[PDB]
Amino acid sequence: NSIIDLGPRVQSLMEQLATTKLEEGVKNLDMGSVYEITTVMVLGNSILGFHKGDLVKMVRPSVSARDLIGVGYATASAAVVRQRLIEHKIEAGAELIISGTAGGKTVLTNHYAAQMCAKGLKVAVVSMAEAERPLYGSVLHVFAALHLAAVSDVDVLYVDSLRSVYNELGGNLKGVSRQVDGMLTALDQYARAVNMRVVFTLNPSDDENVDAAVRSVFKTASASMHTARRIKSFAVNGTAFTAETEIHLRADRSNSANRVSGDLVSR
Amino acid sequence: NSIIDLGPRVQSLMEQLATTKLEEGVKNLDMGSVYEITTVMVLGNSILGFHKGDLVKMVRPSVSARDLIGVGYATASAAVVRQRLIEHKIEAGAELIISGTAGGKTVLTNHYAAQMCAKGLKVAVVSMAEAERPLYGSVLHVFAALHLAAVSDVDVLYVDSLRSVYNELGGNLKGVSRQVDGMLTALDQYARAVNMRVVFTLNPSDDENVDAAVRSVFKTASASMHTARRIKSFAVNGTAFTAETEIHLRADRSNSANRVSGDLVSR
Amino acid sequence: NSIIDLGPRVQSLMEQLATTKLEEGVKNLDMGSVYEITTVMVLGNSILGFHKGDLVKMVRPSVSARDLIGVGYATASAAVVRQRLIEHKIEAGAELIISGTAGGKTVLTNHYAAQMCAKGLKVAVVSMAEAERPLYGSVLHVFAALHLAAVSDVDVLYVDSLRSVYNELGGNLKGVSRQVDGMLTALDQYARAVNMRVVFTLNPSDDENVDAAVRSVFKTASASMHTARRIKSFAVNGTAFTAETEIHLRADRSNSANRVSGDLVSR
Amino acid sequence: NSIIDLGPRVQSLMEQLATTKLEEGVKNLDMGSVYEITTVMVLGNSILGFHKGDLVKMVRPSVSARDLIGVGYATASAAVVRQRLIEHKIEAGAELIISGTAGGKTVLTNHYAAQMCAKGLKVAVVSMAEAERPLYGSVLHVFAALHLAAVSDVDVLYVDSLRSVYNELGGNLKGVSRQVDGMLTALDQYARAVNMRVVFTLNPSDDENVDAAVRSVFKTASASMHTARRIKSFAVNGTAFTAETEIHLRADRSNSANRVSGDLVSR
Amino acid sequence: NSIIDLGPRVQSLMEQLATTKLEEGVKNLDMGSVYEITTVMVLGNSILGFHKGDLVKMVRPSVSARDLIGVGYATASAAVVRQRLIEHKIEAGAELIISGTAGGKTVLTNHYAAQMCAKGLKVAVVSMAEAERPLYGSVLHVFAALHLAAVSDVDVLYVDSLRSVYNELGGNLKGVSRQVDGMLTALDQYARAVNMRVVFTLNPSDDENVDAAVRSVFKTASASMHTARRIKSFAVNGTAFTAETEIHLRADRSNSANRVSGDLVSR
Amino acid sequence: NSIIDLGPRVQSLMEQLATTKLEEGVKNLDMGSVYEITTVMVLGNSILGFHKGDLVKMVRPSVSARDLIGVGYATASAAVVRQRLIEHKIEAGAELIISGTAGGKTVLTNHYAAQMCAKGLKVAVVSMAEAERPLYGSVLHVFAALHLAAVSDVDVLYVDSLRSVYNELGGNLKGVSRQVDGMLTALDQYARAVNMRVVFTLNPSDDENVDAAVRSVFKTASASMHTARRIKSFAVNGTAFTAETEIHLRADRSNSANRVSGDLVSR
Repeated sequence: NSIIDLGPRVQSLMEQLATTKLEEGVKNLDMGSVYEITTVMVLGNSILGFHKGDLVKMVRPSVSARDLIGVGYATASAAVVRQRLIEHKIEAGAELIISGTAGGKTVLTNHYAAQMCAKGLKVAVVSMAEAERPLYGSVLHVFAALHLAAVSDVDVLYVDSLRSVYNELGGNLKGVSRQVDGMLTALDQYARAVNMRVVFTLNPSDDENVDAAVRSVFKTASASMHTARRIKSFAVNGTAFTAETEIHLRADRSNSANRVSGDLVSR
Repeated sequence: NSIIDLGPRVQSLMEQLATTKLEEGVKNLDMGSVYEITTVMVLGNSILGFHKGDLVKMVRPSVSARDLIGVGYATASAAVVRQRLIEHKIEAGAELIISGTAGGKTVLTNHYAAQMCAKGLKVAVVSMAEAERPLYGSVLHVFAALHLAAVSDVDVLYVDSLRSVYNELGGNLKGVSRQVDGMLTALDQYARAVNMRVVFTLNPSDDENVDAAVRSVFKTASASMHTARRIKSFAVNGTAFTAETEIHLRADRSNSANRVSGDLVSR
Repeated sequence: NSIIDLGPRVQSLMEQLATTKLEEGVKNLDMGSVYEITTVMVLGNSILGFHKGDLVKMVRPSVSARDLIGVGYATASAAVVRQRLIEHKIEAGAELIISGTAGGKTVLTNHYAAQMCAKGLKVAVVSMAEAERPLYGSVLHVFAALHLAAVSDVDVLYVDSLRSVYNELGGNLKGVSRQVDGMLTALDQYARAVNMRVVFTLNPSDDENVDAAVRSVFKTASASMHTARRIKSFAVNGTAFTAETEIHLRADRSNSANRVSGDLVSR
Repeated sequence: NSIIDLGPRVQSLMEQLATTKLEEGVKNLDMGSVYEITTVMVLGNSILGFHKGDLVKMVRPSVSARDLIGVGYATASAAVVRQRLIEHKIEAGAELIISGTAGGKTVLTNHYAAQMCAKGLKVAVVSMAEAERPLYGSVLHVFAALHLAAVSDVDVLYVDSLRSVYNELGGNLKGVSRQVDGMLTALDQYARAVNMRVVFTLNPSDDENVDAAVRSVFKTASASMHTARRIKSFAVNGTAFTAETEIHLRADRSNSANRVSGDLVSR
Repeated sequence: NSIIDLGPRVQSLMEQLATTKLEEGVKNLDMGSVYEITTVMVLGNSILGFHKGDLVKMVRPSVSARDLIGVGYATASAAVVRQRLIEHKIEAGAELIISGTAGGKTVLTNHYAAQMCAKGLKVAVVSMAEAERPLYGSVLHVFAALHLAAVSDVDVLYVDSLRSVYNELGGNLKGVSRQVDGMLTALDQYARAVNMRVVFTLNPSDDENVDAAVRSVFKTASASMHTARRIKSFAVNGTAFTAETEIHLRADRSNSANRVSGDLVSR
Repeated sequence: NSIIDLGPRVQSLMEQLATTKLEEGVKNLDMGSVYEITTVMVLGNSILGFHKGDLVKMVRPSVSARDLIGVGYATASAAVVRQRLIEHKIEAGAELIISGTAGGKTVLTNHYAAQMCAKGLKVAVVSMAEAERPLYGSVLHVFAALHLAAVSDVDVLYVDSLRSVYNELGGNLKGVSRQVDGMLTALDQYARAVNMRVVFTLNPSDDENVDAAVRSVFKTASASMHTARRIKSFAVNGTAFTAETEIHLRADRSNSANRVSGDLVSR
């Protein structure tokens, strides 16, 4: 068992999606057939639909897709079940790992990814909106990665990070918090509909007050997502790391301190 | 007797409304035939009309719909009368439940909805613009929910919340208060025309000064709507709640303090 | 003799004007044939003309209607004379009733309207841009109400209020005062051309400094219109009211204090 | 001999110019044939030309008229000479009468117009951008007045006022002073080309600091125009007036104080 | 020998360029055939090319002209050599004469132009963006004048002034300094390519802090152009003038004080 | 061996790219055939592709190129390997030379370019966004130069400077840092894909706080690029220079002080 990098698959799909006629649709793709899922997202005022593993079609409705849908959603077949999540007692939904001046969000993601892979889960990782990463990290890249993972034999998906999406929704401008709330709620709703555990990461480094943005996004994520994790402290001792974290679980409303340490895992 | 959740019906209608030709119209719908009501709303510069339970058509008039209509209205036959509202002495119109840092607007909504259901009224609830809720809560979702309840056998409708509409009208930007006034008035005028009691909720949590926004929206709602209720204090004691509230009744201009307590009712 | 509510007639005309082809014109209307009047108004860069009681047509001129006309005017045959205004010695032109934190502009309007009706004048009232009022109060609604009254047997018309028009012209933003001046002058010019007495009301409640906006609009109205009335104080004693007012008469340039009291008249 | 009011002639021309096909041209007009003059003006990015007394045509050039022309000019035959200006030793060019909080610009205009009429000159007056005046006072209204006076037997033209043009050019916003400079230079250049004396008036009453705007526009007009006159003080004693004025003559660069008094002349 | 005024030639070319089909081109012009030069400039997102003395054509490229070219340039055969500049040891390039509150930029320009004319050079002057000057002074007028002087037997060109271009590039707004830098570099690059000495003048009189704008434009011009001259002091004694100036020479990086006096030369 | 100036080749390509039909493509170019590389960039919402040495075609996809790609990339055959970089142990990737008030970025670039040329590498230099340089320095000019150097026999490329790109991405406005991050990452990713060493230079001289902009861009470049070099001090002693520099190496995370001195090398 090993961790799958979904990055190149998103990159090749984006090349195929660079058509002048997406309204006609792009057929004969091989996105995946393990699960029957339909991903419907809003791009501007238009709707972009990912139908199973074969079709991707854009529609321009008479009324804006913003008024119609808002952000996006998933519809799954009644047969869709990720058995390995049940066996290892991992609940479907989205999780957020947020950090500020302390950092260590990528180090923690790699730690949790390797931990799940060692446990027996089929783990996928997609790197975006960060240095040394080819994917820019737009809302399209997030929904394309979510869909590619959903229709595939992927139990846990790691999206590192939402930096570009946060910027796209005006997060670095201080109407803004509503759009971030909407995105976070849609991502948790998606991971539930698709029966997958999605872990998203964010470091609002482009913001004026980085730690104040962390505190507000953490409060938002605490209500909108299954799990919200804030890195308070982070330090590296050669090949090992240690991080002082604050975790919120929506289920029991609890806010507890958790110390997480381990070795540096490469990606 | 039980409370009806209109959310899934709004969601299915939005899927049907995702057409490239809304100018041609979407026929053979089954929105309801209890009351002959036509809902006319403005979407940008265009008009969206909900004709009885069968048709939904968009028109793009030569002059902007903003200059023509403004927000939206309802037209009905002289036979549109809700007998249960007369029997239980409940006046038609819109009501607002507003809260700030105290919260408890959803808990109060569920309390009043269960109270009306126990009284013998046909109660419908629609959830939107909040965490864990599928509906985004756009102006379209509010008018679609209003129309579905209007043409159906619904005496009282609860819309929780107007958070997205408030944001859409620039409420979180500080010309703004005029658009909020216009919406609130149109919502009361609608409920009177349709002869239904509609209860709207709002928590301006996306605003910079949340409690200052509550005080100004409460003053606006006091004139624009039949009743305006402000939650001053709210606390939960296990399975029970207690809320210190301020209520304004437009009929006698009175502003009185009201203590409301009960058990936590799920949705 | 009784007061005519022009509101429903404006509402039905707006429904007929919701066409995709206003350039072709909307014929066979029955707006009125007592006086041969043509109302020309500017809507954006386009011209909207109300020809007698039969036609309403939109033209999109090569040069903007803003440069061509500005706001709007009325053209009438030499036979347009309202005999009842001569008999009761009432001069044609527009008058403004402005109030701030004191309020009572609607109460004063109803008082003066009932006073004119009792005198023997054919009085019409149009309610817009206010709570419990179906008409939004756009510039179109103002010009439609003016035209409907002008072509009919109406001696005095009351427009309560100009709140939406004031907002539309950027009055609540602080180039703005020029557009308000232009509107006020056009309305006085219209009433004189049409030989009708028109009484407009305004409460800049959407403004940051409401009483400072009242003082500046009152100074503008003092030059732009026949009469300008400012409510300084207003109080209700059961079924009776009393208001301390400041009135400006353009004819003698005089600014005098006037106490006006009476009973509460419903609309 | 009497003063001509050009206002109604500008108003009727604007009605004729309200065509959907100004690119095709509006022929068979009777603007005037005393002098062969062509007026070229810029309206947005388009060019509007007034050819003698017969044609008015709009052209939409490939490059913006702002880059091509800027504001506007006049072309005339070598025979354009106003003999009465030579006989009474009056030089061609534009003159500005500016006032602030002191007022009296209209009273002074009427005083100078009556003085020129009594001298033996053919005087024309156009009232615009002010209370009790039908013309809005756009750049179109100014150029149409200039052209009607130029092609006709008019020695001196009084334009009261440039309030709307000043506002149109962003004068009440504080790039702005360049557009005001450009207009003032174009108006003096026009009057010289057409061999007519044109007197313009301005009161920047829509400006935040009215007297500071007067001081800067007066400094600009001192260089851009033949003469610039600033009203420092103004008072009315029954039927008589007295004004303390500051006049700048471009010819000798001199800035001198001038006391002007007389009787109130109606328009 | 005498100084040539290029103003009327630029004015007549602009009249010929007022076509609806500049994409087709304006042929059979007689701009000049002394030197084979092509002037390419950017107008918005479009390209305007002046080909030798015969053609002027506009192209609308698929990608913006801003990304493609930036400002504008000149292409010429190496046979473009102005022998009189070699004989009188004058280097090709652009020169800036900048003044603030002191003034005297026009007086200095006329002084230097008469000095060069007396030396034996073919001198041309173009007056724009100033009072009593028909040319508005847009970027088009600057490039048209440069091209008309470049293809003709002109050794030294004087462009008084760049006031409108400075305003057009947002110079009077405080991204702005980059556009001014780009223009100044393109103008020096042009003069070098065309092998002509061009002297530009500027007085940022439309700026809030005129002398602070002079200091920053002088620093920019010191790097961007061959020579930058700042008028520190200026006074007129009847028919004579004296100016205290600061000159920067790019060649030796030196910044020295220079006193320049002479008689007032008319234009 | 000598240094190649790619500037004129970029200039000629831009002239060929000034077509109205870039969607049809511009064929039969001779950009280079040493390496099979395709450069894909985003221009607004459109995609501009440089296919090997023959084609350049623009596509306007249904969804924005911003959501699809973001900035731009390079695709190459497995045979794309620059043997001289292996022989001289030089790693592929982008490097940044940043300076503020100290200057000397061009002097250092010329020093390093001559040093690499003397070593035996095929060195190319492209001058843009600076005084005395014909290329404006847009994102198009950067990618055109990148592609032209990529498909050719060029081991090391010097791009002096990114001043215009920094301005284009809103770098001089204080959402901005995300776009600068994205560009810097894309350029490093490009250089790695194309297997070339690219050295970029930047002096944020158009910024309000130049040295504060240097400190933040240096921190960004430290993560986004292979190497980041900051000029702390710089002085010229006749024909020799000396610069106190701070260098960051991404490989070992180290931040060390480096003194670099040499002779002034012309370009």
